[PDB]
Amino acid sequence: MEAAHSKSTEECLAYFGVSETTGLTPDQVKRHLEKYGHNELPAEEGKSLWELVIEQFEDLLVRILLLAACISFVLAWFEEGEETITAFVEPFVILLILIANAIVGVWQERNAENAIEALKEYEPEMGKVYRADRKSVQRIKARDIVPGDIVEVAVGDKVPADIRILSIKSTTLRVDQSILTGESVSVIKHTEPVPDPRAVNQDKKNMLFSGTNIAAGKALGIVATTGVSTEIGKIRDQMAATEQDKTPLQQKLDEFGEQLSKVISLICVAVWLINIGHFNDPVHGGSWIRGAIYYFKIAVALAVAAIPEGLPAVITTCLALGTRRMAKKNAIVRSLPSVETLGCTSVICSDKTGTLTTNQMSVCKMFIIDKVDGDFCSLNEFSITGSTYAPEGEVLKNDKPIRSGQFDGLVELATICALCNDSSLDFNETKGVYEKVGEATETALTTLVEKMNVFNTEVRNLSKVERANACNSVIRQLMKKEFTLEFSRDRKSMSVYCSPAKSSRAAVGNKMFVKGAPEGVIDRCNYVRVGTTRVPMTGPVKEKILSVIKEWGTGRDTLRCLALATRDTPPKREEMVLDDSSRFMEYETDLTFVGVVGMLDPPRKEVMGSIQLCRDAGIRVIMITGDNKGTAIAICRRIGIFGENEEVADRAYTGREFDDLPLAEQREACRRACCFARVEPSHKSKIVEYLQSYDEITAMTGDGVNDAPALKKAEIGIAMGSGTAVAKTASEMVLADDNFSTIVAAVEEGRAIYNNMKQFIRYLISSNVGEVVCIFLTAALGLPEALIPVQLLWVNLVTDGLPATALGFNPPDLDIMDRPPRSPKEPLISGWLFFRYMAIGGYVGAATVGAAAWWFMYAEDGPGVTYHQLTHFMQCTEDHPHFEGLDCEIFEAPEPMTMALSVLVTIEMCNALNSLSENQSLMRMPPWVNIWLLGSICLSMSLHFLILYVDPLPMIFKLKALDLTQWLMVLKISLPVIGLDEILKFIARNYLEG
Amino acid sequence: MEAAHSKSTEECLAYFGVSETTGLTPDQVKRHLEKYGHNELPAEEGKSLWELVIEQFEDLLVRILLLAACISFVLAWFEEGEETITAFVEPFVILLILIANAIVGVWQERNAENAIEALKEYEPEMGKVYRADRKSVQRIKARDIVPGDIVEVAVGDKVPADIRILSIKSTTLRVDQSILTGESVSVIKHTEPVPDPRAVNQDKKNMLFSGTNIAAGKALGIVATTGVSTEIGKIRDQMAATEQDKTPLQQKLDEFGEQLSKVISLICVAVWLINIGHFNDPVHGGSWIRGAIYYFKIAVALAVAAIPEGLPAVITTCLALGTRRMAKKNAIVRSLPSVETLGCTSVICSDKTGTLTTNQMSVCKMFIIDKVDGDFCSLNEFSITGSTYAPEGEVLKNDKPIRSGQFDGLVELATICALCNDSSLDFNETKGVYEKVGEATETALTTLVEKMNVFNTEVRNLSKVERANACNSVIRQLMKKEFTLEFSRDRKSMSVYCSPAKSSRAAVGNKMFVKGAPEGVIDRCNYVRVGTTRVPMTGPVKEKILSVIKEWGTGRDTLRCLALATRDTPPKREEMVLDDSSRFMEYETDLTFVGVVGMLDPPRKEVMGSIQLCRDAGIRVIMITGDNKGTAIAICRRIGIFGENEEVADRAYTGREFDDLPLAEQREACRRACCFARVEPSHKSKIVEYLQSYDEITAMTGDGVNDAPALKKAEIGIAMGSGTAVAKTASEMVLADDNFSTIVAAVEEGRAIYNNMKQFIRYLISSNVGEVVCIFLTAALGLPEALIPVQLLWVNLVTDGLPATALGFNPPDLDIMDRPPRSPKEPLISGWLFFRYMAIGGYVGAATVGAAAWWFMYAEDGPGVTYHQLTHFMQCTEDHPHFEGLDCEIFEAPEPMTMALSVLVTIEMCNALNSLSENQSLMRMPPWVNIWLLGSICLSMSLHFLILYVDPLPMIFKLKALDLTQWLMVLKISLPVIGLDEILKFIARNYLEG
Ligand SMILES: C/C=C(/C)C(=O)O[C@H]1C(C)=C2[C@H]([C@@H]1OC(=O)CCCCCCC)[C@@](C)(OC(C)=O)C[C@H](OC(=O)CCC)[C@@]1(O)[C@H]2OC(=O)[C@@]1(C)O
Ligand code: NA
Ligand code: NA
Repeated sequence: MEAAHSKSTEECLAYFGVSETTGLTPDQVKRHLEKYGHNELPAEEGKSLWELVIEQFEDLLVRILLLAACISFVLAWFEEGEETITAFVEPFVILLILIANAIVGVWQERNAENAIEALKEYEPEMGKVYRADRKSVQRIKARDIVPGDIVEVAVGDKVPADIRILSIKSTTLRVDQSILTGESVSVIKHTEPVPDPRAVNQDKKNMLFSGTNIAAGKALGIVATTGVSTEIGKIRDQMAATEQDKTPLQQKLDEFGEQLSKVISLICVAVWLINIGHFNDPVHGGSWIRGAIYYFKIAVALAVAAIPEGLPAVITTCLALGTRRMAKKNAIVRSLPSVETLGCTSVICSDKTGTLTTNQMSVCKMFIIDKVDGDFCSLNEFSITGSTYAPEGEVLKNDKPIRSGQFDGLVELATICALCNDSSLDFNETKGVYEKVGEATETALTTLVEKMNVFNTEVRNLSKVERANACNSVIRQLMKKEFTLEFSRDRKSMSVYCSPAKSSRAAVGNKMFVKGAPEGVIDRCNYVRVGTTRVPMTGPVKEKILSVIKEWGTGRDTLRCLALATRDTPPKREEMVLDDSSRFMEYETDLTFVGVVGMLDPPRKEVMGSIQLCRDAGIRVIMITGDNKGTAIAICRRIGIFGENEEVADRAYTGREFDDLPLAEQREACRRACCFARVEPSHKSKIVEYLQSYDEITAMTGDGVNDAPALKKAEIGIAMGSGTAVAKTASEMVLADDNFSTIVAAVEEGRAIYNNMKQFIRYLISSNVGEVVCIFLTAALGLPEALIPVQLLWVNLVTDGLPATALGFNPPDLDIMDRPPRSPKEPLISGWLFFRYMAIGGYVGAATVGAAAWWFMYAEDGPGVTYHQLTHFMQCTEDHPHFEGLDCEIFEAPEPMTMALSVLVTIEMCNALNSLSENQSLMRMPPWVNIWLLGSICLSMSLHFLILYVDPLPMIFKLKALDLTQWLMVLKISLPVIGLDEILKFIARNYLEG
Repeated sequence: MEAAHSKSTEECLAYFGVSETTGLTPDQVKRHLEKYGHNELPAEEGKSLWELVIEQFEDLLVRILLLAACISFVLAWFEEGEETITAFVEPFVILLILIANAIVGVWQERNAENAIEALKEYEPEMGKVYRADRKSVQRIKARDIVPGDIVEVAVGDKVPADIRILSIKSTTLRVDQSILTGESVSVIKHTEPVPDPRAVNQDKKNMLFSGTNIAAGKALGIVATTGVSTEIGKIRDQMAATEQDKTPLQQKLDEFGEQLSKVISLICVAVWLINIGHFNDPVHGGSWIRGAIYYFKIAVALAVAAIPEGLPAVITTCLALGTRRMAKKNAIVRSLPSVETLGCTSVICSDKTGTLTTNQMSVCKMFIIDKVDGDFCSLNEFSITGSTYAPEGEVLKNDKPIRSGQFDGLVELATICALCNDSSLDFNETKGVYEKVGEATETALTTLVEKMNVFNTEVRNLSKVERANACNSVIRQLMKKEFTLEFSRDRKSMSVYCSPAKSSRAAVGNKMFVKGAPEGVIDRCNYVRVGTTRVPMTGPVKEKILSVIKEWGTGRDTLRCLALATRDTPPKREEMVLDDSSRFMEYETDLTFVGVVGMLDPPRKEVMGSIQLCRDAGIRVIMITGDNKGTAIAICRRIGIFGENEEVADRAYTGREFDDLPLAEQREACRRACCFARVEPSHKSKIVEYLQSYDEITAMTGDGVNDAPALKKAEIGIAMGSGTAVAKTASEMVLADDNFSTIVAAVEEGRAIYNNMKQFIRYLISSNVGEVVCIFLTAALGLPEALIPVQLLWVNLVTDGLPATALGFNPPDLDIMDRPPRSPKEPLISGWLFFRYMAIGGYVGAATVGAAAWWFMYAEDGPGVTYHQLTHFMQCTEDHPHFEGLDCEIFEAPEPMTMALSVLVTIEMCNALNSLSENQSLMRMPPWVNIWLLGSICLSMSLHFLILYVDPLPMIFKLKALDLTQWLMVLKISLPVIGLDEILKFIARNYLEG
């Protein structure tokens, strides 16, 4: 029965066939349970440890490696030798990386929590009901509650299900519906029906929502819905149905894997089509087992050479480092992969109150009627200084200070602001400043009465904590506040019934003081106050009042206006029913206009600037506010979202206006709108959706469970640090300071990380290309392996990792935020950069193969065999091409490989420098521009020497220290790489600009 | 130059290019030093204190514990609690045991001395040489002496190197070569060359051996060898090259370690393969840190439960106790681990003189020629009573006493025995008995003349100290002993030149009296004496003499015979050269046979019995003697080594015969031989080696540096208490009384200790098996730890140690020496005993786990939770299986553990009783059969109560006094163990005999 709020208390009892005095019977309980299920959100679908592990081996590259590890293992086994001390090293290392891979994977799922599961923190363990099988109340598990049974709740209780209040046992009922919104401002409940079947939760004043808390009172009601059918349960289903896409990098990265896999296989067929000549060899001869071992040996090298093994860790380190960096600027990134997507932010949807504004309310203007005489009319406009809640400030007219007391209208004006208020002030000893207690808007009125001091009370004798509520307390003595008629979006106002203090047994004297939005409050005024006198509300004088209000609210002041009135002759107290909030407007009729107060919620001191940065960056900014359309636009013009005089007819919308548009026009409006006012519960989500239909990376702010869906959907859901635990867990980012400007600063930081990431990424994949060329060359020529798996792996994990990482600290371009948002489709490598790394690739391949093939032929301390047909053979079965002599395993010499390895290392330290900038030569962009990089290289070189001298190592990697002559040869083959790219860059700069 | 003895005095000077009058020059000294090195044995290779400590941590079990200590330490650290008062107890205790371990280890190396180092006590600090750089003699450090330089030595000097004597400055030169042999009987040196290049040291009468002492004289010689090249240095190299094997127990014990280690790891994988089900648990939930702590916690318990921590101390205590016990029977065991190997003695090689015999010589027969007439011939055989050196005794013919004086031949016979003698008698006031002075054989002759009294001298008027040498002194007046021609194995005889007393300036009258082995002495006799007359030696009469000698030496008398003769017309005194011992035989030519004396070296009064015990024990006995082959066999038949009439052709060998056999036949001969006569210097070693090639545990006796090698090699080298310091240090055992029977008695004692050791060893390892079953069970079921490290350790150190030790006093089987030597390979546990302890193991495991798991479920004062799925969980993260209630740490209750501990203690006190006998039921073998054991149990129980009540203790061990009901439960689960084994024994007795 989800329409309960609109049904009468009798109709809900009738619908479920239950008695308010006995509760459900055990038969109803069983039937209702089987029909509606248990009262709880579905349990997250289990993922076993083993199921998880298995997933950690789903990736295309981890499979290629896994396989290669198997071939490697088999090879290390089915062999012929005794140097087993380093036989299973290769397979183990490979395998270990996969293990490390899986460990991390598993470790992430253990310590990760999803927003959907955070919802269950709002469902209590127990609840209290009345079931026929007993007289007294029996508390049972909340999970066993069902639609239809009578439940009981009291202060401190966490509401167990969505309940239709049957009757309030206590004098009143106050509920804290903070988990939905964030405003712990408790709300009053009633039992009278809410007529509109489509009322939003905020107006279901006769409903209790599962997950909410009772602030005060005690009530009995009937359960309307449970489980996923409650308001919170529907929020859980919206989130559970939200499909979360991978970041642009993850998508480019996954495509690189597919392709990398598709290419590897293709090179194997290539290595085959080049040896098709073996079909022309004699049936007898050679070793069909050694050939197979050869081919299988290079697959392992191919596989290990094409995979940038250390890329996942470098990316991870950069991200973690950047994250700690963003937290320093008050931006708490929860999702590591979010830093990228953040840099691409295309549109930023921000709530106004507390994010664009400080939320520190203050009254700066207020006017009363000066005099009315026929068609003539004068008002008495004032000003107030002091933007804090502190009573420190003063009133002024024509900019000159006056005494509010000298004006009667201001005394009543101030009487209303004090009596018609549920908040106060409190001086905090610690902070040493006046803190507010209650509503920001209400405290502002409190702060106002203290600055006015209409009774010239001696407050300069009291301390800080004593003069806080001084002038108020004085006013609280002239009238006894009988009771108060709460505020309701329905009539948009609130009032307080008051009886004179020094009185007894009188039948006259009562007064009603009303406060609320100007339109309605003024429409119900039939009189206007002028000092102590009163006169019929005249059409013209009403326009005067309305015109000034329009001025303050729609002009540059962007003030929130409140109308203040008093019902001089309130209805007889007996003639009023304090239970039907529906009769409140009626009670607030025949009012007297006293005055108007305009308050300000000042824009953050940085928002003007940041909004501007966003325009410079091509990032759209959309404000979502509860202000009426008019003041909303005025605030946008003020902070710079809109230009002071530009047209915004179709760039700003209120919830209502938005709904009146058809699904096609709503979409259209979202691409152009920059101001959404008075938005419905289901709008943030629709807006993010429509924005995403134009491929825009959207950032959205919010809190409470209501915003969880939208936060989950947007690419960068953003939460306030002072927001609810659920909003946070549903967001990619948290704002420790709640400041809109933090978002901007983080998008920039995000642009800076990516640029650098794009560089270490291109640096590493680039080296894998070169590595596969060397393995392909050495196979297409039939030469002895220049490099082996263990060697490549050290380079891709250690040697090239340090530089790769250091590259993550490349200084940021100065035009960073002066360019539009990067396109998600933007590939990392393509075009001239594609051809460039192709060249570099072939260079490295050639350089590392020759470097080793050199030692064999032209080296001094080497088996000088100039063109000795290394190709022709490596069978030694003939030994004819070498008459006298007894040595063939010199091919397995470590020297030639050490020459190849050393070359790769040197070229890569060179290419690291070729990566400080995509196009700027090392002439304009100096190598020392990144000190970390230089330092990383020194460390990588020292590490290289490490494996070359510390005995266990050289034998494990199959290396041998080079002669000062051999090194010298390495530099002759390596260093030139810098020139090659310098030329290639020169070409991209002077012949590719247009 | 090690061939020096065979070279002339001129050739040695020539070989080294040195002059006898000037010595080496400083140039020769430097060259000779650099060529030959310094004159000293290499210094023992240093073992630093730190290097030692490190070795104390090489053992497999001390490493397992060391590791476990680390896990324990880490765990006690990375924890969550505040009961730190007993947090680091566990790790510290473990560590402490290792420390205690290392301390002992170090302490043993500090107070242990090796035989090789004892050799250096024989090298003097200084020596005296003549070097060209000086006229007078300069004494320098012995270490600086070298081959080639002229050295000088005088009475009291300890010979510094092996020196070839150049010339004897004193009238004669006497050297005490006792350190080589033991017979301090100084030997005479000469300078004439010894022709045989392979002469054994005993015949190098022109050599001085480094480490020997000059008894008399002064000589000059040239150094032949130094350092490890001297006779003593070669003995040092033989010993340094001897590889000493570990005892059979040490080998079984080390194998148990490997296996114990291999099993521990295997049970860890077992504890893992049983929890493979955790891969099917949800990714979220439980504590991955608590799981790890669990697994690591049981490894510590596994490690501590598998190791019999107190076994090394119990073994050590039993051995020390047994040792003090063996010393009471005159057996001084130096090596503790030797008591075992001694019990396994398979073959016992014993020297005859002083070990099988008393070495108290006495003449009991002697004959002269009665008359010779043509082919007719009669001898005059006699007998002598008195087996002491005491002059107390009498001569007799045909068993009737006569007067030696009435027979002239007996007067000369007696003249020879007195004059041709270098020994005497001395009556010891203290002992009150006649002590010998010199050679045992010679004193016997002295004692003989006193009993004969051929001159009827009045000796019954003199006291004890006065009649000792009475009859001799009388004979010493009839002849003036000019000089004496010493004995040499070469001619095997000795003589003395004598001139009449009452004479002056006569050219006739001189006489030579010869003494020696019969063959040669008789062969050089051309005449025979008959009273005072003489007649040509006739072939037949010579056979008469020879036949009787054969009879006395090869018959049951086993007498050592000496032939006595006089050269009636000795050569002119001027015609003799007293310097060339080579001309001595010639001087002793043309002799006159006077008579023969047969002396006895009586077998120890216990050897007959002990030899018999050895046959009953399957222990072979081999006699090593200097007697000729014949008398040697006769002595063996007499003491029972050989049967009176059995064949021994290939069971007895002389050194010579042995060498003539090829390496294959020598080996063969050693497995069958029981008599080695006239053995070479290198035979004891070869014999031990050949014996060990048949896997026999050999015991060998001996002394002097010559026997050190062999003593070191045999499994049980045995030294005489009256032996040299070096022989002792090279031996496993010392005989305070020199008695062969001590060896036997100690082998038996050795068999008794092992049987008992085998019992306490099986008792303790048995309990470790059961301890690992309980830890394994409790892990395979996931139950709460029934027992913890600290608890097990007290049991394996204190509780079970007392009983283990008491078991070392188990009465010995009566058939102890009625069975063959135990096989070294004999494993301690295997077969039905293996299965038996397996059962007992599973019993203890089950009993101690249930005992604790009981308290949890069926106990009255316990959290009765009958099948409460203790397995299902111990996470309390759910707390669902237990609705109402707030207590989960009741699992950490001490009660269940105290129940487990108490059970273990009781079962073990029961199993102690199951260990008095491997197969005899407690019905036939009563518990009180070992009073010490019963008493140990009472003490162990009292100690158990100790930790259960004296407050600091119960909290340290996590225990709590049991209710009279809980104890009662312990007895229900423990006591039955006695029945289980009783049944198991019953099965081994009635269904396993065959
Ligand atoms: C000490 C504690 C434990 C638990 C241990 O594993 O000892 C084994 C072991 C190493 C041996 C075994 C133990 O073997 C087992 O208990 C079999 C495996 C099942 C246990 C699994 C528990 C859930 C001994 C203890 O026991 C039984 C009962 O069978 C007997 C014997 O030990 C001896 O003879 C002692 C040598 C001085 C050895 O087989 C021995 O290995 C050898 O090489 C020997 C020859 O030594
Ligand atoms: Na999101
Ligand atoms: Na020995």
